[PDB]
This record gives sequence, C-alpha cells and structure tokens, in this order.
Amino acid sequence: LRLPLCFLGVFVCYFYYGILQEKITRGKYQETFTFALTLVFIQCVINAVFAKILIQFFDTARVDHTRSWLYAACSISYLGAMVSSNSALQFVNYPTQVLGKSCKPIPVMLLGVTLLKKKYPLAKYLCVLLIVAGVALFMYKPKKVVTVGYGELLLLLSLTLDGLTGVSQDHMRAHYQTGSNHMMLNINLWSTLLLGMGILFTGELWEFLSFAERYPAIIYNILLFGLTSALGQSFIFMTVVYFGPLTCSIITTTRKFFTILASVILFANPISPMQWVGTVLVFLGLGLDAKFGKG
Ligand SMILES: Nc1ncnc2c1ncn2[C@@H]1O[C@H](COP(=O)(O)OP(=O)(O)NP(=O)(O)O)[C@@H](O)[C@H]1O
Repeated sequence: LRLPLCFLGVFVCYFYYGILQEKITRGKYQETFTFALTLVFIQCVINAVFAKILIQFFDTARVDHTRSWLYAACSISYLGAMVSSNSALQFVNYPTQVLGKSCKPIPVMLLGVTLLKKKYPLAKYLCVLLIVAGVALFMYKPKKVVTVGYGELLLLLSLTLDGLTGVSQDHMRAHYQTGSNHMMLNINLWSTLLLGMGILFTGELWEFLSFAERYPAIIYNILLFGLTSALGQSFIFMTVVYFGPLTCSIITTTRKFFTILASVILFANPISPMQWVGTVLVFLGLGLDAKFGKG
C-alpha cells in the first residue's frame, strides 16, 4: 500500500493556496484589497459544501453527541481569529504573517497552564525559549534603534482567539467524544451563517460588486483559493486518520517553511541575513516538541 498521496496531496495544494493568498492580498491593483470578510466567507462556504459531499461517502453509524452551543462558541472564536488574521495583511508583510501565525502552541500552552491547570516537564520551558528567541530576533530590531505597527496588534488578537478555539476544541473532544468531520462541518455552518448575518449589516457586500466591477480579474483567483483551501482541508482530514496525528505537525511545519522560501523567492520580498536565520531557529523549535515530548 504505497501512500505518496499523503505527502503530495497536502503539500502541493496548500502551496498553491499560500501562493494564491499572497497574490490576491498584496496585489498591486490604485485600490488596495481592504475587503477581508468576503474571501473568508467564500472559503468557509466552499469548505462546508466539500465537507458535506465528503461525509456523504464515509461512515454513517456515528451519531453526533456534541451539543449545539459549543459549536456556536467555537465558530465565533474561529471566524474571529481568521478574520483578524486576514485583515492584518494591509499593514504587515506576508512572511511576517505566516511566521507569527505559525507559533500556535504558545497561546494554547499559556492558556492551558493558567486555566486548565496542566503540567508539562521542561518542554513548555525549553522549546519556548527557542521559539521566543527566534520571533523576537526576526521581527524585532536589535534595540529598536535601526508605536508598534497596528498589524502586530491584530496578529496578537488573532493568536489569542485561535488559542481560545483550540482549548474549546480540546474540551468538546475530551468531555463530549466528538468526531473530526462532524466538528468541522458544524463549525463551518455556524461560522458562515454568522459571517453572512454580520456582513449584510456592515453595508459592504451590497457595495462589493462595484469593486468587482472595477477589476473583473478578481473572481477566478478567489474561487481557486477557496477550492484549494477546501481540498486541503479534506486531504488533511484523510491523512490524520492514518499514521496518527503526529504526522500533521511535521507536515504543516515543512509546508510553512517551503511557503516562506517560495514567498521570499517569487515576490522579491527583501530580507536581511541576520533576520534570515531567525525563521530557521523558530521553525526548528516548532515541531521539535512533537518529535520529542509532545505538548
Ligand atoms: N486533527 C487535526 N489535525 C490537524 N489539523 C486539523 C485537525 N482537525 C482540524 N484541523 C485543521 O487543519 C488545519 C491545519 O493547518 P494549520 O492552520 O497549519 O494548523 P496547524 O496546527 O498549524 N497544522 P496541524 O498540526 O496539522 O493542525 C487547521 O485549519 C486545523 O483547524
């Protein structure tokens, strides 16, 4: 049973996803792409329909034991995190976003330690040193010699909301014995409903066609971005059931490092050497916990 599709499928698709996301966000159209909610709405609905058409061809005996409200709260947290992350690209540069967003464990770790009252032996005190050193050497100058950018605040709030969603997921999985496809399916429906409800009130989507009228070449790319996102979500779901979940961490780390490399190469984003070694340090620490002492 050769399974090369476990690597290629989740690698090439997410690589195209990242390249498209960078293309349509920082594209020098002049009217910058200030709209951050429409694309996440489209992505959510596309991935939801793909989830339905996928579960239709999978096991049916499973019965969703999860209650309604937990999915709703997890959906608000998840959609808020995604919206805040995407809206921040107007200030910061792409490589900084994909690096900062990648340090997911630290928010979850601190939230669990302060709230869940957990314990981790010399693992959340050792790899954290490498992670924080890398982050605080890459984006930061030596001594602020050569108010912080508002995008950093948005990224920090995104990390906080993402940690909240993660802890919520952990609870609904442990104490309620939820599944994998059902969870993502329900949270997607709730998130898209809430996003649409808010959007119609915001008075922007009614005004969003005119922007499309200005540049008719912003429809195919966004559709492809949604399609690849949904395909990648389905592929990662299919992987996680095989070889356990530990492979997912290494897969994502490799994908994000190659995404950094492609971003710096293709789009000519300047980077300094002393800065450049910053990303490798944080990436090495990231996933090292998964390889040794998962936590
Ligand atoms: N059991 C799972 N394992 C991995 N990813 C999952 C799982 N369940 C849901 N996902 C989603 O799969 C995506 C993984 O991509 P990513 O945004 O990089 O998260 P990640 O934690 O950094 N990578 P990963 O360790 O595989 O979850 C996210 O959108 C997760 O919400």
